[PDB]
Amino acid sequence: GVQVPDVRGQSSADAIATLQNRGFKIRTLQKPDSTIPPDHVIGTDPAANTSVSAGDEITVNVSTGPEQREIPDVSTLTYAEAVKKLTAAGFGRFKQANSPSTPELVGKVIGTNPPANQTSAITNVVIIIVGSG
Repeated sequence: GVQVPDVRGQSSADAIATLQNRGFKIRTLQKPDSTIPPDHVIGTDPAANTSVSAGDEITVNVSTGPEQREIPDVSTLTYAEAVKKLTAAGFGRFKQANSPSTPELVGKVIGTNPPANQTSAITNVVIIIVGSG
């Protein structure tokens, strides 16, 4: 068998060249990772140092950086509802802000920071802006 080289950390291009030089076929998967930078390799399947048949396909897990999610719209909800919905989307760190609104939005969410539909790391604090006035 041919040993799968350990390409964790290598750029996707460099890792793929290394694997190709050993005769492997390649498929890539793009996955979040908290410690390998974007476009660098997390690991392979089959894993580094495994012995496999010459020419076998190796799956190369390529980092897209830390996990990110799209911020859901939570406008006109209560703060409590907004926290539940943001939590369901993967976020967990929240702060409240006040900003002037029309009477019927007073006490309701008028937006977030980062704003709705923006992609954000799930480690980021999401400010939930509530109408005041």
